Amino acid sequence: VKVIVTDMDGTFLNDAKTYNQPRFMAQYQELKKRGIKFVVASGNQYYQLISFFPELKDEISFVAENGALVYEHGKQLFHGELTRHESRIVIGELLKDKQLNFVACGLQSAYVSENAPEAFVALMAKHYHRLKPVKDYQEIDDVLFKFSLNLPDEQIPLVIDKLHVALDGIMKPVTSGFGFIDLIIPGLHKANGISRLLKRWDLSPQNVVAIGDSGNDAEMLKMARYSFAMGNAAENIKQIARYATDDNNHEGALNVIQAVLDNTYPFN
Ligand SMILES: [Mg+2]
Repeated sequence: VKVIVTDMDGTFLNDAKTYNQPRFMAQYQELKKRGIKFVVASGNQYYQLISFFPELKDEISFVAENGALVYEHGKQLFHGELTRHESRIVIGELLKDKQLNFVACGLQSAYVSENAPEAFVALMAKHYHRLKPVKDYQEIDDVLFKFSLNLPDEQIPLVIDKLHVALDGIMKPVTSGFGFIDLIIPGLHKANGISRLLKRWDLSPQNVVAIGDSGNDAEMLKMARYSFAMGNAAENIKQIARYATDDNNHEGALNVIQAVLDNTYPFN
C-alpha cells in the first residue's frame, strides 16, 4: 500500500458533509510518516475540495471535476478541455431544453446562468465554491471541461440515449455523487486522473487503496488492488469493490485507513 484514494460525498463525508478532523489528522500524520500518499478523487470542483482540507491542501493530491483536473502536492498537473466547437455543440444541445438548469465547469471557475432557480444555485454552490453567473454560456472566456446537470442521476439511462445521438459521445453522463448528473469527457474519469499521479510517482494500482460509493467511482474501484465500497454504496459499486466498510455516517472511509495502519483485514 503506497496510495489511499477517497471519494467525498457519501464516502469520506457523512450526510452533514463533515468528517472527524482530529482522527483523520492523526492518521494522516502516520500515513505521511510511512510514505503513503493521500488522494481525494471527486467530481466536485478543485476549489470546494480544498475547502475541506485547509490545513493539508498543499501536501495531499486531488483528482477534481470527476477526473478533469489534477493537482499534485499543490501544483496543477493536468486539465482536460473541450475544443471551442465541442463546447459550443454541447451547450447548444443543453440549451435546447429551455427547462434545464446546468453548470458549465471551467479551469478558473464554474459558471451558471444568471437566470437559474435560487434553489439550484445554492445546491451547486455547495459543490463549486467558484460559481459565477453569466448571461451567455457561449461567451465564457475560460477553458471548459465538464458540466453538471440539474437532473436526478436516476434519469442517467435516459440521458445516455438522448445525448448518444445529439453529442455522439462528445461527453458521457455519469453521476455527480450528490444525486445529480455530470457530463464528462469520455475517458476523463477518476481512474484516469489517479493514473496520472501514479505515473508521476512511479507507483502502480497494485499499491492503491480506493474508497467509493457511487457510479462515478466505478473505474477507480475496478482499477485499485484494494477497492472499498461504503456501507451506503450503490449496489453495482458494492459488487465491483472487493471489500466493504461501514457507511459514511460511521467513518467508513477512516476505518479503511485505520485498517491500513494497523494491518487488519484486507491489509495482512
Ligand atoms: Mg460519493
